Amino acid sequence: RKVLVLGSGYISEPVLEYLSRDGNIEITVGSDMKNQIEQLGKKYNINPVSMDICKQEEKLGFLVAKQDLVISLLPYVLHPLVAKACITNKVNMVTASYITPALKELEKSVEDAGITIIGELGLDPGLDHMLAMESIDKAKEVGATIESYISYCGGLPAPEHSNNPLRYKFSWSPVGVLMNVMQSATYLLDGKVVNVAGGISFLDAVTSMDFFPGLNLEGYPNRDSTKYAEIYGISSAHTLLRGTLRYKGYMKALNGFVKLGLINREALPAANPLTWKQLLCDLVGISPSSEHDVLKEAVLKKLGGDNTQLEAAEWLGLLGDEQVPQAESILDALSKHLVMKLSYGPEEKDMIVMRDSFGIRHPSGHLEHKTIDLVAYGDINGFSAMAKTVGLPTAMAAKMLLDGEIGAKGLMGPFSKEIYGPILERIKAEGIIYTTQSTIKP
Amino acid sequence: RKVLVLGSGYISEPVLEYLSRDGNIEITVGSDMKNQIEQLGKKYNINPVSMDICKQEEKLGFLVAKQDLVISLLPYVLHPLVAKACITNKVNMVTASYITPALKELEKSVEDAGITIIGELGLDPGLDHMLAMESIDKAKEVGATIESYISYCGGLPAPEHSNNPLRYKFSWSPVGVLMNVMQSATYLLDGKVVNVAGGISFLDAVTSMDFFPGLNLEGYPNRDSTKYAEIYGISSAHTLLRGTLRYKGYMKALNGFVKLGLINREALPAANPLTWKQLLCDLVGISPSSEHDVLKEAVLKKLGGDNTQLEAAEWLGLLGDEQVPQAESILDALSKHLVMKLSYGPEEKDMIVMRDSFGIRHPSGHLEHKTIDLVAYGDINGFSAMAKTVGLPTAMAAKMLLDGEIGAKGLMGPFSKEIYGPILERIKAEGIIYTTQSTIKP
Repeated sequence: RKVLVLGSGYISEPVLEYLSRDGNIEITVGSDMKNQIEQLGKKYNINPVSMDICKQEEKLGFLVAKQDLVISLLPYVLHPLVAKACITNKVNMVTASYITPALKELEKSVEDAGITIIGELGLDPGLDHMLAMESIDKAKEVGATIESYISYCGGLPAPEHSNNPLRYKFSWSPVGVLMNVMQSATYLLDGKVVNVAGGISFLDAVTSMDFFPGLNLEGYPNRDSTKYAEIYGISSAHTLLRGTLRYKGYMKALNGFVKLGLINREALPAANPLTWKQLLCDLVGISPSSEHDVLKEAVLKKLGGDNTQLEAAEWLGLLGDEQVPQAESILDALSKHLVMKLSYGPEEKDMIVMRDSFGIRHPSGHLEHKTIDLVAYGDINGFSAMAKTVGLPTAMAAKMLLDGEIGAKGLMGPFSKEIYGPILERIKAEGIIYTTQSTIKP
Repeated sequence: RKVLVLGSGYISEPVLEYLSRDGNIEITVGSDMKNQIEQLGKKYNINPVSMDICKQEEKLGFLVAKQDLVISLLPYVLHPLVAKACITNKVNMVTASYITPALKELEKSVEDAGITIIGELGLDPGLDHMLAMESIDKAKEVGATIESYISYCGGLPAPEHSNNPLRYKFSWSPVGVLMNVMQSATYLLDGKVVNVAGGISFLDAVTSMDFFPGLNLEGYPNRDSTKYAEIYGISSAHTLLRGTLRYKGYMKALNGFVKLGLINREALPAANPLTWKQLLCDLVGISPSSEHDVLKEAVLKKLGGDNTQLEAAEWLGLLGDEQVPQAESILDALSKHLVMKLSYGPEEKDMIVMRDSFGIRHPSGHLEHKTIDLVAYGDINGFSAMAKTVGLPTAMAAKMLLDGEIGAKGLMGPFSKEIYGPILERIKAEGIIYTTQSTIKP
């Protein structure tokens, strides 16, 4: 009846809410942010502690030893430090993020210590693993094999808040999503490995997504889908694809930012402070002059007469006299500015959409086409759909370890029926429902 | 502390829920349906009564006299019978429907009796009156006049349940909505009166609605918009238009039903019972024969090679061996069949969308363009968005009469600030929020 929550950020609130329901558990919180933990301590009954992880490893060892379990909501680079302290004191751990190559090396030490460390919980990774292995295990129960697996996913505003140039509102820092456009995408399709080129030409891979006629969606592939054959155990499959969902026009607007030279890690140009109008003059080539002058230069740079991309920049105030926020690069300067202009208000709803699609070959010979829809909306006077889908799987898994339901030991994901079965059933009560459909056509 | 709710239908549940919160009020229910009032009596504490209105007018007079207020949730043709009983016994009334020409004749008798009768509450009519007069009164507070008023509105499935040929699910009987396609539409636009022809050519008036880029909507005008100049007191306006919202493809599918000859009140054709395949053979002209034969005849009748309309009929089972439900006409037979195929399940969400747009001329000379968005989703384990928007205004208005907030007397709508102000503020807490925006551009 004692837990440590390392991290006082976005995901912490729904985790603290779920754990402090019965009343028996005693929650401790450790963080860098002094302002966050005070505001967080007002809402929920917790023991506040202030500490850095990589500098104050001495007190972490003593603090972890007092607890029954340790929940890590920190950046994924810092998990080996938290994992090392857990194996020494013989305490269980749960994580809401990737099991990195660095964390994988400890697996021998974690098994010898005789403790449980559950990684890759949340939305992605997390629910995508659980929904996949539910259907795959159901197929293997009747001797069937997987031929295809297509999975698109996506967090975005509720339709009523989609009227802006990007059709988007940022939950956290845009640096991650903006840099994904420059990266490559790899997947398997009808036997052949397909490579997609990132950067300026990545817009060519964007396709229309019409499974909901009322919802105007687009889609494109993720970083890597070929690694999931080994993870789920479906190397017999001829198709393996994972994608992302957005409203139509999103990627064309980001394509406009790539043309102008805003998506890079070069430093900002050096009496009077720098403005956005002045920054775009430097990028195009002209001197800091009139607003109508740089307008003619900007539209010339943005392909032909692409007024849509020009008006998108004009709307955000990129051809304007506002001050550029201080940052270590041009990309970071844009990211801070987008958080200012396109963030969620107090009463505005977010939304999660997910679409799985399986091609199952039964031993009879026929082909089953199975599809799963998961949809969830944010609450007005409550938690967001993104906060719930990332927070609740990690929180539910922690309660299962304390109550003693998960018997397995070592380092692992949520791939076993012991883990995913109980979690998928409990998220229905929290307002995360998923429907299933199935048809046959050899 | 005593109320009679005449009607045990769709709207009754949220009305009974709202009124029985404090506990002081005693609710009585009168209805034709014996099964409904038993099931309704299980959930909420009520006094059940069974009676017909036009046959048992004797007991209605005695029953109404016992109460402080009478809520009528019956068909609008029966309001003069309920109104006549109210004026005799000197009791207040509220209605969730139109104030008809028949009910308007009693206005002299209602004023002499010295009681309040509030009509035209709900969604439409109801909230449309309240949202209109809120903005119009705010304009007249600063000496401004109304030049334009455009109002589109619409109840429909949540985007995730829009994957069917009509992109729709019916809350009640389709007879009303199907017959609106055959009727005309009239409105004012830039000084000139516009008439729109109903029936086969009504599809030409359908336009794209792009105020939410994420939501794929279409729109078309309502029956009559010219009567609203006198109601709101905006005869100076050069534009008056009210429309309906649907997902794209809805009206093209209904256009297909008009071509085949399904939208009419002719009787059904007369050992073996009638099937849908046999009915479409009679309508096209051929004899009851093979399925592929009538398929070639049906596509020939549906304009050129319109496979979309053909597949829509095939999906619903109109070229199939299912039995036709018993009804007094072909339109009624279709309506019953659509309720069977396209109704809401237990866990499926509905949705309400509304969009007002004002052109306000200030005495300075400038033009203010004001817009109001109202959006609401149905609850999973609760009431639908349609049930809430129709039920709660009538229920809230009833509580204001009992508590003694509405001082005005006679027959009236919800046009006064005394009525609409308190209701618009209280619906926010129930999950019906509306945002406002305003810009200037002479």
